[PDB]
Amino acid sequence: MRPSLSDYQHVASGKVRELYRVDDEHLLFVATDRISAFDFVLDTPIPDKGRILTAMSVFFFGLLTVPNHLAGPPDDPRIPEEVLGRALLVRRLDMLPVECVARGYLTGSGLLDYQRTGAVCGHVLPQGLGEASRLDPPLFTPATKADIGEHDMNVDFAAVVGLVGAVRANQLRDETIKIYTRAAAHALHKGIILADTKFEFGVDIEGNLVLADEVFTPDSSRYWDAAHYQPGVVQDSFDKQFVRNWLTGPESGWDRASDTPPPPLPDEVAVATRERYIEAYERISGLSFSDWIGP
Ligand SMILES: N#Cc1cncnc1N
Repeated sequence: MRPSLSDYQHVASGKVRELYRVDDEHLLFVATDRISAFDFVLDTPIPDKGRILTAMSVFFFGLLTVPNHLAGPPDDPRIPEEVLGRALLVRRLDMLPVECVARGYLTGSGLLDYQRTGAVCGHVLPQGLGEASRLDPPLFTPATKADIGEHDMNVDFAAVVGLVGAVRANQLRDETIKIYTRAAAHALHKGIILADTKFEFGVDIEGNLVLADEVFTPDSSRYWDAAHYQPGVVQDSFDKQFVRNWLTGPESGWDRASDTPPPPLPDEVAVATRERYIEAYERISGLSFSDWIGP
């Protein structure tokens, strides 16, 4: 008999994810079906999104050889029925206060920082780069969380050293680039570019660096279709482009500039978006989402 979610203490709420205490050394990591676009959590959930992204994360944890926070199988009896397939039993870690970002391509705040200064997070780059330019080698572009409604703040390596220690900063940098490089090559082989990604790490009782959070999901990473990769223009979001096009199109009645909360999505846009998530998962994992556990 699976426990009720109400049996666990709620310890943290993020935009799309929830964290619960299971016991002194374990947490329940829960992905929801909520989707964010243009820095708004939208009214309309994407069916099965939490399950698909959990399946994705589990695949990539298994692909990477590095220590990670998983503490049980996806059907672990400590997982409540209501979140089965979109929740994981994980080891509680002392989390390091660094958003560990790898960028293989130049976009978003990385591109903006470069266009303003010629550098990103302390990396002085060649002249002549632009939107969706390939970055080789990939860059470690760490960030720190800001206030509730604010974007993360890009910082340089010295800032990371001041947060976690010199040797630990080195370790974060090296592991971030190593696992990004592996996952990105794997995805591209299957026709998907992982343009960038954001990791969080924690430390266990033995002082070991442990990969936590979710890894290489379309929420933590920019997914692009490789078949349409065209440097110099903004790449479509593999998963979210239908959502973005509808919100900013003539049928939504919404003005992006207004900063007013956007309206709910058409059901058919939500279902199409679910299909994109499944396609990305199945292409990258080589597995069938129909085999992934659920309620
Ligand atoms: N993910 C995650 C996490 C957060 N806080 C503490 N431990 C963890 N494994």
